[PDB]
Amino acid sequence: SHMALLVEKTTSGREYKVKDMSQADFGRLEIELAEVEMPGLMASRSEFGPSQPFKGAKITGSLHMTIQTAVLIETLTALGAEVRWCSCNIFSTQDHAAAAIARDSAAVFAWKGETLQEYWWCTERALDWGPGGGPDLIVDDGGDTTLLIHEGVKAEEIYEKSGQFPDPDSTDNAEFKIVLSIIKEGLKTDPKRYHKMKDRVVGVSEETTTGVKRLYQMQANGTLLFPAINVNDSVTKSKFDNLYGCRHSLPDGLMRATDVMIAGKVAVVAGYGDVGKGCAAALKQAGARVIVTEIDPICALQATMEGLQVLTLEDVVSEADIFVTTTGNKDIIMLDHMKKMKNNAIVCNIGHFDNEIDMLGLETHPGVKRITIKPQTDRWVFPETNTGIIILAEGRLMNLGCATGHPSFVMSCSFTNQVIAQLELWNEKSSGKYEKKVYVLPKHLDEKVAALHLEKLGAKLTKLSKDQADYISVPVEGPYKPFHYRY
Amino acid sequence: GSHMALLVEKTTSGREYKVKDMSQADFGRLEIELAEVEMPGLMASRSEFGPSQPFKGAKITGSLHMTIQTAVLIETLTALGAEVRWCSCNIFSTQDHAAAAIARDSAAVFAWKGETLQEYWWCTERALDWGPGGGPDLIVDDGGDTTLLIHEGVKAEEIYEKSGQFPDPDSTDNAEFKIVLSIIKEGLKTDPKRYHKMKDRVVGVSEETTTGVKRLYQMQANGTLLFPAINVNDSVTKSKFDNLYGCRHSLPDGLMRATDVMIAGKVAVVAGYGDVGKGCAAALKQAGARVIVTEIDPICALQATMEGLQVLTLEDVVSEADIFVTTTGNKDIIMLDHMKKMKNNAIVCNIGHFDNEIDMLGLETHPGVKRITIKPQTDRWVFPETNTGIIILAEGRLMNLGCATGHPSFVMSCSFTNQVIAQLELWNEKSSGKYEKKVYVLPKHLDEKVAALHLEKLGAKLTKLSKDQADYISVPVEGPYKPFHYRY
Amino acid sequence: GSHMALLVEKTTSGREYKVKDMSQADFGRLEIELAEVEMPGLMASRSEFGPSQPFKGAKITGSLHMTIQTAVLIETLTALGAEVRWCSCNIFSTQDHAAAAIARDSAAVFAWKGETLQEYWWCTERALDWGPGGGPDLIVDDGGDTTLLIHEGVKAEEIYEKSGQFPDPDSTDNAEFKIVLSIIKEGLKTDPKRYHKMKDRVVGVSEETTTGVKRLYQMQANGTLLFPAINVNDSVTKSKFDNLYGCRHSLPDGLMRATDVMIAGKVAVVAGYGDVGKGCAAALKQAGARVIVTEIDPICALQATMEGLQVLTLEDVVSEADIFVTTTGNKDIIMLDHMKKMKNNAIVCNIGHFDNEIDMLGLETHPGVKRITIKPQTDRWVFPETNTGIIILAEGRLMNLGCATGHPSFVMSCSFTNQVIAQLELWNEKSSGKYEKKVYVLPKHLDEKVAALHLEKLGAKLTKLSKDQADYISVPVEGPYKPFHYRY
Amino acid sequence: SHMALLVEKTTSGREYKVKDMSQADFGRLEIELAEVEMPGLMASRSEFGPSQPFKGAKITGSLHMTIQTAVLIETLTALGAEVRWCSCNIFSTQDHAAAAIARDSAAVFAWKGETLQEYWWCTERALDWGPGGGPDLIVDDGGDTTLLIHEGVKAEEIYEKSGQFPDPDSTDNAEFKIVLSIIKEGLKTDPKRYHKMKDRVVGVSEETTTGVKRLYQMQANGTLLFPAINVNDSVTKSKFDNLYGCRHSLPDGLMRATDVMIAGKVAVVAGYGDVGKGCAAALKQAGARVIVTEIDPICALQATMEGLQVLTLEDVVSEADIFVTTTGNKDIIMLDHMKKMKNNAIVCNIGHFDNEIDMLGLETHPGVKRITIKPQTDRWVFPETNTGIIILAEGRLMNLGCATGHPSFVMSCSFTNQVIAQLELWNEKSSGKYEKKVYVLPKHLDEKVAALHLEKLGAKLTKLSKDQADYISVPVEGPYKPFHYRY
Ligand SMILES: NC(=O)c1ccc[n+]([C@@H]2O[C@H](COP(=O)([O-])OP(=O)(O)OC[C@H]3O[C@@H](n4cnc5c(N)ncnc54)[C@H](O)[C@@H]3O)[C@@H](O)[C@H]2O)c1
Ligand SMILES: NC(=O)c1ccc[n+]([C@@H]2O[C@H](COP(=O)([O-])OP(=O)(O)OC[C@H]3O[C@@H](n4cnc5c(N)ncnc54)[C@H](O)[C@@H]3O)[C@@H](O)[C@H]2O)c1
Ligand code: NA
Ligand code: NA
Ligand code: NA
Ligand code: NA
Repeated sequence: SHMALLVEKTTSGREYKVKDMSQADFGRLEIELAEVEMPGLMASRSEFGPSQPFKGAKITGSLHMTIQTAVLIETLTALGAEVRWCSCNIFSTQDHAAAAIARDSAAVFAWKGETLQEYWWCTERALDWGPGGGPDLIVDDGGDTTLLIHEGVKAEEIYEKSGQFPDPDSTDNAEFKIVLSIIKEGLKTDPKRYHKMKDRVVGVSEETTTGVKRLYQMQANGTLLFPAINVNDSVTKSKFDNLYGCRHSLPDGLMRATDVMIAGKVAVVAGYGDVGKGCAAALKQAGARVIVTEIDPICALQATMEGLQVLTLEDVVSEADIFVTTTGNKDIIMLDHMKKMKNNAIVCNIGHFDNEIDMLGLETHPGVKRITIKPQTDRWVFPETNTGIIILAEGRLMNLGCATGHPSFVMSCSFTNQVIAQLELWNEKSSGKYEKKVYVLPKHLDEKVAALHLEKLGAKLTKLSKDQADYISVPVEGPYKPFHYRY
Repeated sequence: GSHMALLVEKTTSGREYKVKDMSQADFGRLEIELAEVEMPGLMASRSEFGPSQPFKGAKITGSLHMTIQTAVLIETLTALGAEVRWCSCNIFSTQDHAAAAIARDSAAVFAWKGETLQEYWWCTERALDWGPGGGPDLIVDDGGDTTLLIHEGVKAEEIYEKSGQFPDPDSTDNAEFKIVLSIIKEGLKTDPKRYHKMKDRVVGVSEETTTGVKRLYQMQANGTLLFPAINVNDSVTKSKFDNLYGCRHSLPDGLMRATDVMIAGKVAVVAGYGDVGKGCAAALKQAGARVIVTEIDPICALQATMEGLQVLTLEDVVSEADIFVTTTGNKDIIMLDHMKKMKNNAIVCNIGHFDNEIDMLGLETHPGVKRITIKPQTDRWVFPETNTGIIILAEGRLMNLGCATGHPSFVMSCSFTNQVIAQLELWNEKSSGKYEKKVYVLPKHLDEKVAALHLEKLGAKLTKLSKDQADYISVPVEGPYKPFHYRY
Repeated sequence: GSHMALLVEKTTSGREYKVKDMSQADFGRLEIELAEVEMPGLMASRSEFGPSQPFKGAKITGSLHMTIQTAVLIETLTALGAEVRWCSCNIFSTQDHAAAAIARDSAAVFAWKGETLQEYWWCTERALDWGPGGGPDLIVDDGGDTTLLIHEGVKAEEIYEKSGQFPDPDSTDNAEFKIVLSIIKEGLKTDPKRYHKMKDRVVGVSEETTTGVKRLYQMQANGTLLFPAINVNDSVTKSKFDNLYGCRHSLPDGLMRATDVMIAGKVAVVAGYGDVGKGCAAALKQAGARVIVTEIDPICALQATMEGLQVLTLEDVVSEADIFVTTTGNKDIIMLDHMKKMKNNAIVCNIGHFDNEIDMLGLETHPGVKRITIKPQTDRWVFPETNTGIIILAEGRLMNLGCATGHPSFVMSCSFTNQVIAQLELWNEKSSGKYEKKVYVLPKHLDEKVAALHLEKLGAKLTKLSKDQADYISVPVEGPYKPFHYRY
Repeated sequence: SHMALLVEKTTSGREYKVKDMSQADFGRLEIELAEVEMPGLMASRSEFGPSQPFKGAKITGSLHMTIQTAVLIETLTALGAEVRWCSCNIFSTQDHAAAAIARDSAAVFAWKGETLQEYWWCTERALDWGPGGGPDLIVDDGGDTTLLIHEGVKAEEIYEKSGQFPDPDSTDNAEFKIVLSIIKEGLKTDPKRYHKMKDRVVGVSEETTTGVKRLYQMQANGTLLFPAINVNDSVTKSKFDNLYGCRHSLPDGLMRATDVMIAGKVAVVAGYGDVGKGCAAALKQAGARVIVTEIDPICALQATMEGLQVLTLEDVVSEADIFVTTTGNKDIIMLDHMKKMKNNAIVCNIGHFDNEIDMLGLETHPGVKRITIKPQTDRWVFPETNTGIIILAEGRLMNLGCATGHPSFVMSCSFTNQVIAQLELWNEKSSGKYEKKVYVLPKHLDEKVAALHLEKLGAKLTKLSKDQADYISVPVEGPYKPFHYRY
């Protein structure tokens, strides 16, 4: 890397670190377009702008630094917030979005193609509100910022007693060694950094399935330090972004990274949850023959109902042309599988982290060679066979890494939920309404998010008469469905 | 009694029935034997539970539509030891050959295709009336009419106990409810504590469908619900399969049998976009129609638009569309005023509930209108103003069951394995604590079991989590695999 | 003659017929009246050409399947002045109510659902035999059996003229051809120059389907074709609509009526991927089956793969698949050897041609096999080796027409407006030059007219080229719009 | 432009002009991938390599200078040809493909973002075989090289008699003024350039519908100077490339250029021929509600059968979000239409030239303003309304201009037909088999193209028995369909 890990500042004194500030004008042009595609965000600015509900608030966000996220940030700032941000993936930043935000609106520490050390430095920077303290609020995607704070508190409690430091030797996970080393270094400067932080944090709102999994784990073990709102599981997030967003951005990533024809191919989708449903839909609708793997018999049965074959990976590894992992689990596509794939099979992950595909096993395979075709398209050649596979985005989120992730309209659904969650936490900061638990937004607000997006599309809703509303036992104004309704 | 009185017949062994034609039993058996192969969950239930006879001594009254699929369910209950009496929950949904085979071989059945409402309610009363040994212990219901009769019967019996007063159909202007009050009145002459006994003995009801479950929550909210209920509809393996994929199959089947109309190239309106509407819209669009959805729920409307469907109000499209399908579970969707604007030979049907999604009452009384029956369950109503018609299917009642055969066996095996599980759970807790006078759903592990029992038939090969992987996603190797509030 | 002799009946006015049940005429009329609305091309043909009576004096024999759709075609021919006699070209395809309404109201008809082959050929002979005034002038054929009878009849008459020898069914081992030779033999006793007269007078034949057109080219190549032929199948508005979208409709309809099987979740094999196979595969995949295609043509195979369908040989999939559909127009696609490998209750059907895509002969003679009829046109053949069955639809004959109602009216209006146009063209050139003893297709401007006549019904609004735009793409404003070899 | 219109030369003396030669290594990496996706081309190299059928031949091609075309060029050269090339569109060149070819294989005059003067200069250069003469063979796409030769001959015949030059004032078409001026300049150096050329040209093979239209016009008016093979109308070209290729590359162009969500939108496809069918399929399968316009009642009826609404443009102009022209005709989307479109409606052309969309009217609208978002995405703002539209690739082919055009696999079908057509013309150069008319390849070769692509996809063909072949009256080895079969 040529990056020097020293913050820069705007003329006004606001910190940042981005690839290229000269891209700000281009960022602004695309943000202007995105705004039109994001009516829920823009409506939120109109509704809440006058009252400046986030005046005086300090918000840290660790969410992919895209054009979409720029619109979200500029909604928080339109509402009065001061904001610091980082990306939650080393390849997901759109550098022009980051530049525009750094120039005009918020402190940003993000660039496309970070190293893992840089990633974690940016995370620290986004949390670093200086001696006065902060953040008041956190917007998280995947849970890494939340993780750092919780791990930090734990380390601080040990250090305070015995003077023991985290030891990277205690983990075999190369990235978690980084984390432990950063926590150690922080103890050596301020051994109560995270204590002070957690005592000020009003809450976190979490974007994605994997992050929410991490939250429920912390709830269950009594370690969660502050309230959390699960944004993922709003209906208007999970059943839109995860599904329709990947239906858009999976083929976009494939096409940009490889230009491969999807029609006529065999594609394997590991998992058939919301993401796998959307990926399988895209591949099928592009003319691929899609094979699904699953552990959940209900999801497997759904896939069969949709005309998809359900097999185990071992039955199709030498046949398939394209492999997509969507599971949120580890150890889906191992080195042993990769070695059996046809020459130039495309292997990618749209789920989580770097461990759905066995990138560790690949990189450490004796005699393997990596040929970079272009950024985020790598061909790995095996010495036994002298054939190769194509790995996208080093096994990290392929849609954001190889293309631009989901489009604005669907991200407006997700991010209107984020605004609503942040407003709820902040408005209730002094009320005691929320405990140190995980909450979801109520149905009437989930419905409001949908309703805010109808006019853009020309969708005309019918109004119940009072008689009709009574007949199905709902209010005229909703909510319209029972608590456990699945849509 | 009356020349035209409805009277039960009896098999050689004395078991009561009333069906269209007992000579259709052999045909019924032939199609049941095919259905069994298509219903692995039910057959697996027979293999697993048959030897232990878990329903020994239990009496079950059911009202699931008297189809070939229901026949396999009935014969699973009897394989498990139950004694069964049955009726259909719709006047047009019985498959007469299914009813005959069951009547001959397995259970008392009071059902035929083309009942009147008077006949319908008589059949329901008969399915309930077990004679001096009492019963039922268990109820399987679809839409809640059996449950309603019991609750209304208790109320009438209370009044009778206090004052000796009988119900009086003159007290209501609801044509159907007049029939119900009449049934109860005449029933007090034979056994004025029928329903009180029943509600001391009934263990619970398991309810098939969305509208029936609405009715159960209304009774729970008002404190009138008399016994526990399991909401089978809201198992994932019911709602997300039957309501969705079932209708995807049976909607076009009903249209094609009733009318033979080409769906391709048409404009079709689907009112509602819940599970049934989603499946109907899918079928229509799959077949080459251009589908327009109406909705009241902004989430469902946004879903439709994501799927490439136009969302409008009915008024916007009523003069243009060729096919109209109501899926709402609500009233007053397609009114006479709408019908008067429709083109010649627009097809109008209901796959949701009852007879009131389409304004059949308003149609009946429209001045100068003429109903011309094309064939059973296809009727062309001619508007005098224009000398044009609309084609109403199944008199505005469930078109899939009324004009075709309803859902296919495989998906009904999913629904009905949930029914068997529900029945077993209610009975196995007959003397327990676990179920109060409230509505319950089956637990996720059993929902997953239902799906798992259907995979082999389709050749679907499931992956097994390693222990390490199961821990990584915080689930047990054996499931359940998803959080409580997962939506699939 | 024989106790069981087939004898014609006569209407009050003396017109001959033989149908299942004349009492079904009113029902037939009701459904014809609905079909008319769905068949704008035919109704427009009546409006345009009715007053000029272009078929005055013409006698037309037809064999298009005797459906409600065909009824609208017949009544278009009669509206234009023709006298008509008709039979069905399949033993299972007649809709008896359609046949009765036509027999009552419009034309001599010899057709019922469930004919024997002996009855089939008798009906064909009757549709041809006009009595002393002679006829037909024109033939409408589907599959070529009527055309074949005439050609075989001429040959027999030649032999008879030369030597007085009659055909002898002993001369052939082909069971069906024995029947044909018998018909001709007995026909020489009544009119030994029937077919010679016919082939001096017949103006031409218009042929509906791919296999019939194959037969016509074989006769043209060998120099035996006796009169002009118009290949209606290969109008774009026939092949690319009926064969494709028609089957997309009528394949699933046949499956659902015959078996009620859930298509979703199954594996379905479609043998062939021409127009019919494309439409069948589309329906199956639309319905949620996983479709595997077999093909001999690499172009068609590549098309299937582009559409996300697996292409394999039958042998690769015979033990796994749930549904098999032959679409080829070829012989010996699904042999007994294949059938013996199929799973219990695999469904096996033919939508292509004749009775020889599936090896029904081999099935019949398989040692120990047992045919169990479930209901008409659904038969379960039980293999003794495994005590498992296969479900054969319509005895291996066209399953869509045999198990359901064939294509719907709208798409048949496209096909049948081409038939009317073909008939008009042959007749209007009755004394001309234009048509020799060869196969012709209709010109593109008429193909376009057929489509144009169907747009209004669907609300499709066509753009008009400016003069400048028409010149830019080198077409006339009024069309034709595409080059001769355009494939659509 | 910063381009200097002077040829460069390789070390070996071969001429070229490309954007950036340093991109050759990257070009080569992607060509290596494409080869695997192009089995028909690679099989052609294996079959015909030994015999070197194009040894001694000089081939000019004017076909989009993509990675796909690079594989085609390198098949011609593997077979012995010496090659000169240009792109047939100002935005379709992939600069890394051009560089690799310029370095390794053939003279290339092509770059992404040419001006029209540069485009025509490159065309001249690709035809310029120096004093020895050439080309022997032409590969054309859209007919511009063919046009230049025919117009040139005509001008030469006039000039030879009266000394009259072409006069650009005789056309109001800005681009045809360029052409006439280049012909005039050429008369002033060699007044028999095109005569000599045409007397040596063995034939042309033409890629696309519009080009074939131009050929049939020249046939019909007796002006066609040499044999032509219509490659477009091979079944394995028209019903694959035009259909499935656009089903891939239309959404790719939209997504790269705009990142707009297609799902939930209304999209208008003008035309429903092969290209419009493929575009409508893509849009529908992505979740857009597609409205088709058509002049051909058969095509309109097909669209209705597929569940698409057929209307005139005027009925939907203010509703639709995305407009795609596929017609090969002019004056589809006029200025008057554009002025009625909603803010940020996307307008693009995947058919031909620059006149499906009224780019002239737009550019000359008083007070209009153009804002370039990024190359090939332009927002035009109207003064009456102060709202804008988004024009892709300046109204030129959007798939090639905004993305990378069709993928390799389908282009292997098209380009195997091109190889076969060139081999036919060249092998028959001295035989008199071909007249000055337009031919199509025979069915057995069309079938061979398909068959060459089956193994890649795992498609297993059934073999007819002799009895079966007889039954349907075809040979065991084909061809399998009648002459007029439409597939
Ligand atoms: N890249 C993006 O833009 C994007 C969008 C949304 C969510 N996500 C991420 O995608 C992942 C999936 O999210 P989701 O909402 O679909 O979750 P989900 O829980 O709905 O679906 C995951 C599915 O994977 C299955 N599965 C688990 N282990 C498996 C294994 N070993 N083999 C096969 N199947 C297995 C599960 O049964 C489940 O159905 C999460 O990591 C989430 O954070 C990414
Ligand atoms: N960009 C690409 O990669 C690509 C791929 C193949 C072909 N092409 C080009 O695409 C264009 C279309 O090719 P095609 O093969 O589909 O041609 P086609 O002739 O099959 O289809 C064009 C259609 O446009 C219709 N049409 C003509 N004028 C119209 C008007 N005013 N309004 C509406 N419809 C109108 C015609 O009726 C016709 O059906 C041609 O210019 C061709 O060269 C481009
Ligand atoms: Na994006
Ligand atoms: Na059914
Ligand atoms: Na029909
Ligand atoms: Na490309």
